[PDB]
Amino acid sequence: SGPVPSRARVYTDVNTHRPREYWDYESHVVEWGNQDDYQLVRKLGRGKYSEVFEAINITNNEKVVVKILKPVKKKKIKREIKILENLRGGPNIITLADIVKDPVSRTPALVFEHVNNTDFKQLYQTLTDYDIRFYMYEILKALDYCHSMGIMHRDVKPHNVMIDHEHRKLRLIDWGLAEFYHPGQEYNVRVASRYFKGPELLVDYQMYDYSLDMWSLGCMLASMIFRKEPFFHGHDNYDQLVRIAKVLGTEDLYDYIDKYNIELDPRFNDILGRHSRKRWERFVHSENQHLVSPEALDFLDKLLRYDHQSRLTAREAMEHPYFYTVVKDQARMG
Ligand SMILES: Nc1ncnc2c1ncn2[C@@H]1O[C@H](COP(=O)(O)OP(=O)(O)NP(=O)(O)O)[C@@H](O)[C@H]1O
Ligand SMILES: [Mg+2]
Ligand SMILES: [Mg+2]
Repeated sequence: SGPVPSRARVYTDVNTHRPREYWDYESHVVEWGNQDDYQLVRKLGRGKYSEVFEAINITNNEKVVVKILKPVKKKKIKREIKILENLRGGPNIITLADIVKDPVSRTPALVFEHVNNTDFKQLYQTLTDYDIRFYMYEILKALDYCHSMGIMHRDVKPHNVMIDHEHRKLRLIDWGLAEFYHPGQEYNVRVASRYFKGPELLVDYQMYDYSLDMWSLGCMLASMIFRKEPFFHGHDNYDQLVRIAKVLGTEDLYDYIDKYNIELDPRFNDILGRHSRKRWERFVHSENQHLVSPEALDFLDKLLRYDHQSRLTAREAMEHPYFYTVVKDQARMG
């Protein structure tokens, strides 16, 4: 028994049909900006390989964000930078504004546009139905774009989407788990926040593709419209799968594993239990129903599918009726 291989059903050969230089972020030598253009104002936080600061560009007094990076692999730094430069100018993609190295210690930093994003509280109490379609659409543009440019984000979640609500401004950020898609390649399933990990990662199927981001996006949509964050709340990776099977049900779980000849850690077998597929309706209540509509559920239903080959692509999703009034507004004359 070997597992059945898989390929992206869209954008499969984007990197195949581009010069090596496009995807070979190791060959890339780096051209460095000037670290003395930037003053740190305040630490915004520490992640696994970095700390992020709010800063000011001193030559022009603009706020920027500076992500200072570990002695990490030089590979990780170069990957993020290459992906960042390849995608710059793309819609709702965060602009890498500059790259700087401390010339003595040689420790790298990335300098990003600043986004004055609304507190992930306060949005919660004010987003309307129209707001969600709109922002879901803007996310889809970024995700179609990067997918078309051969890149999986691999860390789609609400904290990696910056929204400046007073400006109706959205940016997809943290490109540090992001990677080039090459068909047939096996990837690390250690990616994405737990709550946004697709089933393919939870069953340790390594040949996955852009569809992963559409799962994570689905989880986001669910949490926005049901106002439950996160929507699937497992307490570890094992328990994450179970949270999924509890809603989508075990029958399609096992048909999925069956189809790819996947075979599970036997422990999973005892804790998975047996679960009916639930109706989306079950999660709709008085407090969330103004954000719910049948097109919203039909839309969500087509994101949250066990089978990665079955999920809506980014561009199909932008085609869905759910976005009718959004696209209608965005025939923009300018
Ligand atoms: N462009 C930006 N504008 C404003 N705030 C930002 C920006 N980028 C990051 N932040 C803040 O800093 C946090 C972390 O940014 P991120 O790029 O995800 O760091 P990371 O450590 O690489 N990711 P993770 O590994 O998930 O912790 C965000 O949740 C924001 O509060
Ligand atoms: Mg992040
Ligand atoms: Mg990260």
